[PDB]
Amino acid sequence: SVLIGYLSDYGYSDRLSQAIGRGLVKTGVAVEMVDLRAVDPQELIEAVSSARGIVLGTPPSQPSEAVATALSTIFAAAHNKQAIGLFDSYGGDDEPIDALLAQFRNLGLHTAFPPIRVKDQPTEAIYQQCEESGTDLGQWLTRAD
Repeated sequence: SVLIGYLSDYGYSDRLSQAIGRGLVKTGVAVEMVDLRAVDPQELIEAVSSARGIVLGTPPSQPSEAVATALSTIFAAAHNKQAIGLFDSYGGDDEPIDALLAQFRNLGLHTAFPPIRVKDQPTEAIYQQCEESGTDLGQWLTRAD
């Protein structure tokens, strides 16, 4: 399955993450959504290790205690047999896509789709790209089985 993690009400995370999620479920992949601001670390761990793919919205530079712990827990559990889909949440002071991408590739992950770079208010175009990215990731998984 694919785990989609993001911050509730941070930038356009809910909306971009939902658009990617919509693309993903249409292909028949089971999507597991998690709110980094409040999810339980213990389950997050199991959720990540069994995930065939991980989709993460960019988290702000100075993340809080819960989300830094959540973030660290994903990195700690992510491994080399899975894909990473990154999308810019367009929040306030958030971590650059490139930085996260480096971390994941070093753990041995490949990209689930091209990073979704949003540098302005997400338009319908951007949401279509999120949906298409979810669809593509889904079909890539539906075929690798």
